[PDB]
Amino acid sequence: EQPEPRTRRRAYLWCKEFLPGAWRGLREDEFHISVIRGGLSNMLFQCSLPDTTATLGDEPRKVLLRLYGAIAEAMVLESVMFAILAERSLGPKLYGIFPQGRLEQFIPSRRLDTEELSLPDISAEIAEKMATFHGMKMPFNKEPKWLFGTMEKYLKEVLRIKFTEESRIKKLHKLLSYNLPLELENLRSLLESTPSPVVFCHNDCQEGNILLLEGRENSEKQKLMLIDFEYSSYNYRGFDIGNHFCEWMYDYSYEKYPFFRANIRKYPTKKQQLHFISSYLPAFQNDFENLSTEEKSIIKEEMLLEVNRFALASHFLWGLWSIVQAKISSIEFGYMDYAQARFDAYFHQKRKLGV
Amino acid sequence: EQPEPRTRRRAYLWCKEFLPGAWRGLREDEFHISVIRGGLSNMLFQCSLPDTTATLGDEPRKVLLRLYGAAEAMVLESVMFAILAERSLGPKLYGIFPQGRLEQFIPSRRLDTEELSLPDISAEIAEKMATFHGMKMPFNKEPKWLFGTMEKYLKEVLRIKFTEESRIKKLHKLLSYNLPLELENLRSLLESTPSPVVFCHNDCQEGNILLLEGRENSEKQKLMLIDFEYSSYNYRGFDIGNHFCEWMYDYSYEKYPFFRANIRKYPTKKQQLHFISSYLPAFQNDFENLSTEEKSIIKEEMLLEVNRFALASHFLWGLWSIVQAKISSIEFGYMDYAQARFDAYFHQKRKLGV
Ligand SMILES: COc1cc2c(N(C)C3CCN(C(C)C)CC3)nc(C3CCCCC3)nc2cc1OCCCN1CCCC1
Ligand SMILES: COc1cc2c(N(C)C3CCN(C(C)C)CC3)nc(C3CCCCC3)nc2cc1OCCCN1CCCC1
Ligand SMILES: [Cl-]
Ligand SMILES: [Cl-]
Ligand SMILES: [Cl-]
Ligand SMILES: [Cl-]
Ligand SMILES: [Cl-]
Ligand SMILES: [Mg+2]
Ligand SMILES: [Mg+2]
Repeated sequence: EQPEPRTRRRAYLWCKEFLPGAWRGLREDEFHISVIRGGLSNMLFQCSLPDTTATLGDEPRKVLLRLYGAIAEAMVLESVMFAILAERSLGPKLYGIFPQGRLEQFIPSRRLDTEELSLPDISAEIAEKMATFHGMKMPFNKEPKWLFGTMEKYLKEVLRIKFTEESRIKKLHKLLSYNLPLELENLRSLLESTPSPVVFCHNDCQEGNILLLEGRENSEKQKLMLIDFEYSSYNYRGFDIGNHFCEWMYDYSYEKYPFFRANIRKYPTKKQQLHFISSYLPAFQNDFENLSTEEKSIIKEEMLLEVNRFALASHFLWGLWSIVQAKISSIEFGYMDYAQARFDAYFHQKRKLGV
Repeated sequence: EQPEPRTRRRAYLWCKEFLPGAWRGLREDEFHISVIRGGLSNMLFQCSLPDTTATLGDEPRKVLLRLYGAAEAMVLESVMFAILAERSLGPKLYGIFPQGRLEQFIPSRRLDTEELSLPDISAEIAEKMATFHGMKMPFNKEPKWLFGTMEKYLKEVLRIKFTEESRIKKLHKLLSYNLPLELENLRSLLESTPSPVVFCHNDCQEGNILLLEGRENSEKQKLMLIDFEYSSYNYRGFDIGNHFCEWMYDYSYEKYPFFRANIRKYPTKKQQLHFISSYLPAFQNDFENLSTEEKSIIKEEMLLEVNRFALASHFLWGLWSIVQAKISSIEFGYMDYAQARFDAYFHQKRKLGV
C-alpha cells in the first residue's frame, strides 16, 4: 500500500520539480503515493494531489511513477519511443524523465483477462491498434534480425546450462530430445519461404499489456490502449499477430504453481482469425474495403497462412526464453512447465499446418 | 571532404539499416558521403542516394549523420530531439544508435554575426525564441541549470594547473578577480531580478540559426533554431541576454585566437526594444491589447532583466572557456575568449551601476 519512507521522499521531490501548477508548492505532508506494482524492476506508484487541493492550470491531479530499479542504450530507445508515442497521442503523456525512472500520465484502466481476448469488439480493436502500431515510422533498425537473433541467442544459452535438481534435469532432457538446433533450422527455412512485411512490432501483445480505459466500457471501438513496449522492434508482421493468437491459450494470473494455465482449445478458430484480420487490414492498408471481394478473400487467406506459420516462432522463442528464465529468474513461476506447454503447442500447430 | 575507410562503411550500414525505401537495397559502391565538420567529437557527414536512383516512397534523398565520438545526458538530448522532431520545431529524427544519429538534412546556411542586427532577422529570432519558451518538455522545471553549471565549471577551474608559462599568467589574472565571490555578487543581483522560468535554448547564436534555402525573400519565416545541447528550464532573461551578448562574438575568424570580440556591437536600447517588441506579442498574444503605458512599463522592466542576465552569459561561458583550455583538443584561443567574456562582464557591470 504505502512505499518505503525513502521512495516516498524521492517521489515527492520528482513530482514537485517535474510537474507544474499545484505540484510546485505542495508540502511533503500533503503528498499522496501508493504502490501499483512491486518487484525489483519497473516498480509503479500512483502519486496524487490532495482531493481538497485545486489545480491552477492543466497539470494532472494524478501521475504514474515508474522506477527502473535493476537494469544505457536500452533506456534511450524505450525513452525515445515512449516520448514519440506520447507526441502522437498513441500512449500516456510523458511528464518527467530522470536517471532512476519517469513520471507518466495516469490512465484510469485495468488490464484485460485472457478470456476477454475473444470478445469480438475487443479482438477487432486489438487488430485496429496493432495495425496502427505496424504503420508507425520509428527511428530504429529496420533490419528484421530480432526474431532469429533472439532465438539463436536463447538456444545458445539453453545448450550450455546444467541443472542439479533431479526434476529440472528430467524436464530439460525431454526438451533437448526434440533436437532444438535442427528444429530452429527447419523453422528458418519455413519462415524464409513465408512472405511477411517488416513493420514496427510490439512482440508481446497479450492481455497484460492491453488497458481497458475506465468510462469507455459502453463504446464498441476506442476503449483500449496497448502498453509495455519492452520487446518492441522492427519484426515480421506475422510474428506480432501469430504471438497474439498464441496468447489466447495462456493465462498468467493462476494463483497456484505453476502460476499459469494453458488451453490448446482456446486458440482462435479460422472465423475468429478472419474477424481479427478483417479489422486489421482496413486499418493497415488504405481503401482495402474498395478491393474486389475475390482480392480481399485472397489477401485474407494468405495472411492466415502467414500468421499461423509465424505463430510457431512464438512457441519456439518463448519456449527457449522460459528455459533460460528457469536458471536465471528470481520470480516464482513454473518456467520449465511453461516451456513444455509452448513446445507441446509448437508440435500441435506443426501437425495442424501439415509441415 | 572524404571520410576515413571504417567511417564510410559504418555510415553505409547505418543508412542501409535505419532508412526505408531505396536505402534498404543500396550497394556500398552507390553510397555517397562527404564531411561537413571534422574532429573526434560531433563529426557531421552528408549521406545521399545516387542522383540516378528513384525513391520508392517518402524516404529522404539526403540525410545528416552526427557521430558523438569522444548515459543520462544522451537520453535527455535524444528525447528532446525526438520531441522537437514530432512537433516540427527541429529536424526529423530518422535513426538513433549508440555512436550517433541520422537527422533530416535542411538545405540552409548558418547566419554570420553581422546578420543578427538586421531588423527582420532580429524580429524572427525573437518570435522563434518566444515559441521555444512556450514548449512543455519532460525536464526539471526548477531553474538550477544556470548557477548549477556556473558552480560546476568554477569547481573545475579552481582544480586546473597549467605548466605552459603564458597559460599560467592568463589563469592567474582571471583568478585575481575572486571568481567565487563574484559568482555570489551575481547570485544576489539575479535573485533580486524577477525573470519567468521557461524552456531556454541557452546558446542562441548565429552558428545555431539556419537561414532556410529558398525562403530568403520571406519577411518572417526564413529561420530555424537548432543545436539544443545546452537546453533546459532556465530564466528567460538568460536566453535573451545570452543572445544579445552573441552580437559581440564572431567565431569565424581565420587567425588565432579564432574569434573576434567587439563590445561596441552589443545591441543599443533601440535594437533591444525592437527584439522584445517582437518577443512579447509572440509569447503572450494579448500583449498588444494592453495600454501603451503598461506595454512601456513591461518593456523597461524587461531591458533591466535581460541586461542583468547577460552578465551570467559572460560569467558562465568565461568559466566554460577556461575548462575547455585544459580538456579540449579543438584548436581555439580559449584563455583569450575567457578574458574577453570577463572584460565584457566588468564593462557591462559598471555601465549598469550594479
Ligand atoms: C511471462 O512470464 C512472466 C511472468 C511474470 C509474473 N508472473 C507470471 C508471476 C506469477 C505468480 N504471480 C503471483 C500470483 C505469485 C506473481 C507474478 N509476474 C511478473 C510480475 C510483474 C509485477 C510483479 C513482479 C513481477 N512479471 C512477469 C513477467 C513475465 O514475463 C515477462 C516477459 C515475458 N513475456 C513474454 C511471454 C509472455 C510474457
Ligand atoms: C568555441 O566555440 C566555438 C568555436 C567555433 C569554431 N572553432 C572551434 C574553430 C576555429 C578554428 N578552427 C580551425 C580554422 C583551426 C575552425 C573551427 N569554429 C566555428 C566555425 C564558424 C565558421 C564556419 C565553420 C565553423 N564556429 C565556432 C563556434 C563556436 O561557438 C561558441 C558559441 C557556443 N557557446 C557555447 C560555449 C561558448 C558560447
Ligand atoms: Cl525499443
Ligand atoms: Cl518446421
Ligand atoms: Cl535537454
Ligand atoms: Cl598546460
Ligand atoms: Cl573604476
Ligand atoms: Mg495470454
Ligand atoms: Mg556571436
